[PDB]
Amino acid sequence: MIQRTPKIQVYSRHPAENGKSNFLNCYVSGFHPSDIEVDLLKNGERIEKVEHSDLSFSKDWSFYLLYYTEFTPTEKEEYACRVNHVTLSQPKIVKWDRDM
Repeated sequence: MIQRTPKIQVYSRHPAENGKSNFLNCYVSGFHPSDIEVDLLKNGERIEKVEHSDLSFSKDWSFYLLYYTEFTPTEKEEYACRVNHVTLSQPKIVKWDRDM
């Protein structure tokens, strides 16, 4: 058996073909087992509609998840990603730095 804690990155991207659009991204990388729970948060509340959830693996024991959706952030709002995994005794919350 092997288990590996996910690395978690939270960042925003504008698709170059539609630059007014903005996407909040949680990239959860290098984890095993693949069982996982991932949410985007707005002011601490789960965002129910997340339009993209893309799972892959490299080696049979290394999984990657890109969890992302369109958003419209204001300077006062706080966004984050919350991850639950067997390796994480408490849910891990990684805040969006709004300059990322």
